[PDB]
Order: sequence, then C-alpha cells, then structure tokens
Amino acid sequence: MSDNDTIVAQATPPGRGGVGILRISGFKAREVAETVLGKLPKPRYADYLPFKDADGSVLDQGIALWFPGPNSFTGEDVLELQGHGGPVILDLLLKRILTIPGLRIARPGEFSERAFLNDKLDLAQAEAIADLIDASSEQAARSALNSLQGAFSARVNHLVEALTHLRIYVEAADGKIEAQLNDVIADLDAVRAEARQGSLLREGMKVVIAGRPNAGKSSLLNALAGREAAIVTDIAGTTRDVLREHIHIDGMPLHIIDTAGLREASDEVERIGIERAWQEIEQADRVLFMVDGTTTDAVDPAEIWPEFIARLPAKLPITVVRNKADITGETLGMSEVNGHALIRLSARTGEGVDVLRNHLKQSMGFDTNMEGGFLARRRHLQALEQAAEHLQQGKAQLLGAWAGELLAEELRLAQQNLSEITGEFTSDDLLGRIFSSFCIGK
Amino acid sequence: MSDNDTIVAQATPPGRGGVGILRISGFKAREVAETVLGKLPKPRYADYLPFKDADGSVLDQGIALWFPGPNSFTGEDVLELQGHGGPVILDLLLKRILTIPGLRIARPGEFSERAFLNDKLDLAQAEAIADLIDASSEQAARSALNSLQGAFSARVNHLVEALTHLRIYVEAAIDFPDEEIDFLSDGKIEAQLNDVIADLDAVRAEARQGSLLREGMKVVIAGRPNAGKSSLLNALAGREAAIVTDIAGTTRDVLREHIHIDGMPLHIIDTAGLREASDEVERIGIERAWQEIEQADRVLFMVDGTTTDAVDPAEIWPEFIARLPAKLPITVVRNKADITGETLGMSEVNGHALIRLSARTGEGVDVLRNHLKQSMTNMEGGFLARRRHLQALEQAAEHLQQGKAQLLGAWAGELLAEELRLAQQNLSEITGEFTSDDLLGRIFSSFCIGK
Ligand SMILES: Nc1nc2c(ncn2[C@@H]2O[C@H](COP(=O)(O)OP(=O)(O)NP(=O)(O)O)[C@@H](O)[C@H]2O)c(=O)[nH]1
Ligand SMILES: Nc1nc2c(ncn2[C@@H]2O[C@H](COP(=O)(O)OP(=O)(O)NP(=O)(O)O)[C@@H](O)[C@H]2O)c(=O)[nH]1
Repeated sequence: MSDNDTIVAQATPPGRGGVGILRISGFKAREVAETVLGKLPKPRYADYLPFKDADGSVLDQGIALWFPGPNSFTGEDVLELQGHGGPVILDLLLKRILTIPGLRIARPGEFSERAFLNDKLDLAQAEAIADLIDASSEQAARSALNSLQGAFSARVNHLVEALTHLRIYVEAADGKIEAQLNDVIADLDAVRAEARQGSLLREGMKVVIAGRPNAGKSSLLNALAGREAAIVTDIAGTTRDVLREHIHIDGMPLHIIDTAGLREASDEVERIGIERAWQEIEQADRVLFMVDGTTTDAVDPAEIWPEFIARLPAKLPITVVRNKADITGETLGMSEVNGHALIRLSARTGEGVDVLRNHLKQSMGFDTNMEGGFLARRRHLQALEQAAEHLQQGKAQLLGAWAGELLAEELRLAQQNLSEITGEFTSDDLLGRIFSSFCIGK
Repeated sequence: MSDNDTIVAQATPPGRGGVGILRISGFKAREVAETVLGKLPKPRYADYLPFKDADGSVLDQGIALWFPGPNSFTGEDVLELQGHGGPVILDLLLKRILTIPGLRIARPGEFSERAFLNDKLDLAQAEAIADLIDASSEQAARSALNSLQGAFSARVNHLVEALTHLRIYVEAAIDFPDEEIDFLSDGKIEAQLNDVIADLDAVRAEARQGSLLREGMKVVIAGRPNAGKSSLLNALAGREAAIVTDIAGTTRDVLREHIHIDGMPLHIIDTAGLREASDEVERIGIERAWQEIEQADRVLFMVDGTTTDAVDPAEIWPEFIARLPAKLPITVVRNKADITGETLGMSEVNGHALIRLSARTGEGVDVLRNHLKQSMTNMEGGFLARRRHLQALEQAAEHLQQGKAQLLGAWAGELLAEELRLAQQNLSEITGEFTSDDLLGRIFSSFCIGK
C-alpha cells in the first residue's frame, strides 16, 4: 500500500502463547511509540517497560524494541512491541494503535513488499521467504532455506551478466566465444534440470491406483498410508469417492489417489465416481494396475482388460501389481511384462509393500546424490522455457540467415525474460499478485 | 530432574507465522548459547546472527536475546531465539537443541512455575496460574494420542512386551535361585537380547514413513444424510470434494480436508450422514464417523431448516447430545435457509451458536468463518507431541547398547538388570508406568514360585 502511510500488523501465529508480537513500520512509528509508551528507548535495546493506553491506564507489560532505519528489516523506523500471547489484550492494543490517524493494517506481503522496494534483496528471495514458513517435508524446508540464502540469485545474475557481455560483443562488433555460448548453455541446462528436480518435492507426483472392484486398491493405499485410510471389505464397489492421501516414502512427497473399481453399475454415484477416476488418470504422473493373481494369470496389459489399455493415453508409465499373491504362491519381486513393471504382493499380509515403496522411489527421477540444490516455481520454469526458446531461435538465425540484428534482438529479449525473475523488468502487477498470496502481516 | 535443569521450549503458538520464539531457562542456558550461536552476544541487546549446526550449515537467521538472572522472566539464565515460524524448521532447531546432554523438553506450563517460585512474578494470580498449568497439561495429554494412533502404535507395544519378557527371564534368576524354573540363564539370554534391539529399529523406522502429521485443530461436520454435509464441506474447502446429490447416504467413507484461516490451521472432517444403516458399508462408516466424533475438537451439528424449525440441539436429537462428551464445544448450523427464508446471521440458543445459512449459494459462510476464528488451542499440536515420543525412545537405545556391552566381560546380572530397568523406565514415558510391583506380579503369574 502507501509507503508514506504508517502500518501495523500482528506477527506471531494467532491463538495463545507466551509472546504476542506486533510489528509497526512507517513514519508515524515514533509518534505512535510516544503515544503508547511516552518515551523512545535506546534502539536495539531489550527494554522492559509498560505500555500506555490513551487514558493512561497500564495496557500491559513486555519487551519493547525500537529499530530506526535503515538498520531494520525494512530499512524504515520500525517498532517491535512484544507483550504476551494474550489475544484479547492484543486486540485492544491493535485497536488503540489503529485509532491514531495515519495508521492502517498493511496488506499481506507489505513487510516483504517495502523491504523489496528498497532493494534489500532479490525479488524472488521475497517468495523464498514463503514456501519456508509453510512447507511439507524436512528436505523441502532445508532446500527452501538454502534458496532463501540466495544461490539462485547468484546463478541468475551470472547468466544475465554473461548474456549482457554477449550482447555487448554484438554491439562492439573467435570460436572460443562460441564455446562459451555453448558452455553457458550447458550450465544453464544443468541448473534448470536441478530446478526441475526442485519443486518436485513441493508436491512430489500423482500416482493412480487402477483396478476392478473386488481387487484391493483400497487395501494397498491403506497399507502405504500406515493407518486406517479407507474401508476394506468383500462387498463390491467398496469405494466410490475419490480419495487423496499425501505421504512421503523416504524424504520425498507424493500424493496417492484411490479410485472406485472400474465396472458399469446403475448407481449414479458410482458412475460419477468412475467419471472422476477417469478424469484423474490423465493428470497423474504415474499409474499402477492391481489385478488378483488367482483371477487370471495373464500379465500382458491387453489380456487383463483390453479396454483400459486402449482408453488410457500413451506416453504414461504404467505398472501392474498382483494383489493377493500369497494365495497364488507366486514369487514376490519386481518383473517386467510388455516393457512395464509388474510387482507381486498381498495387501492384507503386507508382504511386497517394501518393494512397492522402493519401486515408487526409484522410478521417479530423484535421489540423495545431490543435496542443497534449489527449489523453483512454475513461473521460474516458464521463464526458463522462454529464455531457452529465445536462445535457440537466436542460434538458428545466426547459423542460417546470419542476421546480426535479429540475433541481438533475440538475445536481448531472452536476457529480459531471464531477468524477469530478478524483477528488474517485471511489472508491478506480478509483484503485487505474488505478494498478496502471503499471509497477513508478513 | 532438579529445579536447576535447563529446559528448552517454544513460546509462540503452533501454526503459521512470521516469527517463532524458542526460550531456554536453566544452568546450561549459557552452554546452549555457546553451542548454537558459538558465542555470547551483548546482554539485553538485540543482536543479529544466523543459527548454525554442527556440520556448519545454517538452520535459520533471526534475533537472539540473552538475559542473565535475576532480571528476567524466570530470574535465571534465559536465552530467547527468534526466527521464522516454520513448523519443520522449528522441529529441526528443537532436535538440534535436545541432543545436548542434560537437556530436556519443558512440561506443560513449567516456565510459569519457574517465574512464580523465583518471585519474578506477582503473587495475586495464584488461581490463574493453577489454571494456566492445568489447561496446558490436559491439552498435551489429549495430544500424543494422534502421535501413537496408527501402525506406529503397533511396534512399540511389541517392543515393550519383548523387553518385559526379557526382564521377566533376567530378574527372576536373581531373586528366586532356589525353585525349579529352568531359567534361560545360559548364553541364549544375549540372543534374546539381540532381537529386542532389532525390534527397536523397526519402531524407529515406523515413524519415518507414512502420513505427514499435518498439524492443526480438528473440526467435524455431521448430520443426517442429504442434510447438506457435502455442500458445506465443498463450500468450506473452496474446491469440489464430495459428490452432491439427493440420494440418501451418498457418501460412505470419511473425508479429510485442510484449510487455513488467517494463520490458524483447521482440518475439516466429513462423514456419512448419521442414520440407521442397513448395509455393512453404511454401518461401518457410521461407526467410523462416530469414533472420529469423540476425538474431534470442534463440531458443527447439522440442523436442516426444511426439516423443522427446532433450534435447541437437545430437542432436535437428544441422543447425540447425551452421547457427546461434556467438554466438546458444539455449534448449530441451520442449513437450507435460502429455501426456508430464515434470516441469515449469528444467534445463541441455550449458550450454543445457532447460525442460519444458505449452503447451496454460500450465504452466511463468512459468519461461520468469523465464529470459528473468534472461538480461539494452546500449544503441543503435533510435531512437539511426537518429539516427546521420539526423544524418550531415543534415550533407551543407548542404555540397551551399554548394557549389552557389559555381557562381553564378566557375566554380572545385576548391571544387566540395572540397565534394563533404566531402559524400561525411559520407555514408560510413551506407553505408561511400569512399577517394580507389576514386574513381581507378572513373575508370580508366569512361574510356579509359590512357597
Ligand atoms: N490376505 C490378503 N488380503 C488381501 C489381499 N488383497 C486384498 N485383501 C483384502 O481385501 C479385503 C477387502 O478390501 P476392499 O474394501 O475390497 O478393498 P477395495 O480396494 O475397496 N477393493 P477394490 O480394490 O476392488 O476397490 C481387505 O480386508 C484386504 O485385507 C492380499 O493380497 N492378501
Ligand atoms: N435447497 C437447498 N439445498 C441444499 C442447501 N444446502 C445443501 N443442500 C442440498 O443438500 C444435499 C445434500 O446431499 P449430498 O450432496 O449427497 O450430501 P450430504 O449432505 O453429505 N448427503 P449424504 O449423507 O446422503 O451423502 C445436496 O444435494 C444439496 O442440494 C441449501 O442451502 N438449499
């Protein structure tokens, strides 16, 4: 919002606790400090003093900190008033603070917003502030913090400076220059691949368990979860609603999706559930097939049920799992039929769940070989796509038409797209939309 | 566990926030100060420095305040660390802190005790302190029942039982070496020890895979079939979750969704409409929903406006009110107001919320959201609760290791019994208390010692 307008916001999560901290920043911070305290303590001093109400009655007691700019989180004069984790007194204090003219509850991201407006840090580091306050896995949290340290900004600045030097080479105008044009491409491709591996643990992937009713997909999902996830019984059509479960096999996220058994039933609800499952199959990154071993010995996908193979689009990895393999006595392990993985295991007994977990871990591109790395965003991937497209078009134009002006224009556009994440060229609308998603008071 | 113990705890409430506070009070305070920050900043100064680990990496960056006694909250060596309100990062930092020898996690409202008995806090509010401790302790006890609630609370049992059995066969032939019990005193004892160790790893590997905790406060929406439960859940979630139809008992399996409200997390629970079940699936789903109801935290009972104008929850369906736990807060959602036309808003009936809303269109949703946030949830939500279990089980494996190492030397059973007793004492913090008299009773019931 308005930079000149002083703002106040609650920092600590709502509820009750030992300390409820209020953060105020703006040009009215000193006047509000006098109004609520009647004095200005030494900056960066943990002073124990009471809080003063408008009528003069003691509002509360705590720790008051005064941080004159620019040696603060935002660079302006910021008052950090820590009291107690009492929401009622916090409400009264916030009302008193808002009473004074010139104060207003800043919109979410304003604390990051203004700090970004003063060029404290890279723009994408602002989003890096998020994705860490609310994570899902320990590995994801560590990667988000490492990114918050600011390595991605280093890589982006190096790439942009190399692109600027190449653009200069154009303006000023060897083979080594082409070798550099290609090795910068190689390093950018490697960093983009690592980023693709990044943000992969922000959601992991989607795996669809597909099979007929009276199969045990509900049971397999239940065993993977390790709790009582769903209802298991011999009644046909055991599950109708789409079931989603977020789990981590080993330091990695993933969403396992259950579905109703594929059969034609007069039930409208069952038909809707089948429709939902067929909708979700395409979105999923991977699909597994569960078929009873006793029902049919066929392992090729066509024999089991020729309809599903035809219906499912190609280019999607698929695996077949032989549930109830204990009754059949089949050797438990990993095999391949028609080029697709085939596992055997029994849900109720739990045998073969470990091999299923190992297959899920290994099949998806990931491993513990590389640590630290980086966590990226969809917008980052789109910007990388556009930059790579521009670079490829520029190189093709050079090779074929030898158009120096066209190559220079393509290189400049690619550099601008790459710097879009840095925010030098990004418009204010994108910054505002990104900052709005942040929680209030951040 | 003297009053001089240095304790580490979290001050900020659980959930999402921009700042997290960890406070340590005790003799080892300075030790922790040097262990985490690798130095001691200026006292009562807003120093700035990131948090480092043993490997040398950074776990968080924030503000550290060091307050030597007696001018502090508890009048002792107090350390305050402020960083980012991330549950995962907070858990990592707490795990880093706890590894130091002689440290332990604080009990419910221990800092109130420390700051009260040191005369650093006023004396008038004795009753207020008496309640502030009890409420936190009760909430902590209520938690940790979700920590040990799945397959994870299936190996530890095994473990403990195995240990008990071993102890029964190791202590007995130290107290009754005059009966005919054919004790296993031969070397095979160590063999029976090995499996116990091999069992513990399994437990330590059980919680490393599965669900993802998903801290928050539980809310349940329930009523009779076709009462708007699906519509209410879909509206609250903001995305389609369950099918919406007029068929009785459309949904048969419980559904769980997660939603944040201005930094306060909440978990919406959908269950099949309550009624008499003529099907195995329906009856089992009704039982599951009923069982989930008791463990819930907040409950919104469906009251269809079309069905009747009754407002009192007891009159609408007294049996559910009677079956409900007394402490369980209850709210009343008069569904289908848009058709009935009853004015939207917030009201009170016999002290319980009564809210008429239009679920089919979204009328009155903001009122329910306002009531939900205004309702409150102290601490001990999830991660910390399971940290206690992962710590108690942690400081038993080393005792078993050191006890087993003894057997390699002269076979002295007294030291083995001491180590096993210490290990079982540590394990008792998870399941329950196992006094010596219980071991004696099991020995009596297992053998024909008699007299
Ligand atoms: N012993 C054993 N039991 C199994 C095996 N596969 C499935 N079951 C049993 O199948 C029973 C019925 O579960 P059910 O509700 O049909 O699961 P479902 O997944 O809903 N069936 P469907 O996959 O067709 O949807 C469970 O109690 C489970 O123990 C197996 O390999 N071994
Ligand atoms: N006219 C009207 N209908 C409503 C309103 N709120 C909910 N409903 C109806 O309530 C019905 C509830 O049935 P359904 O969607 O199956 O969900 P449910 O309430 O969980 N029923 P069940 O327990 O049988 O699964 C919905 O189909 C919806 O049309 C409302 O405000 N007005």
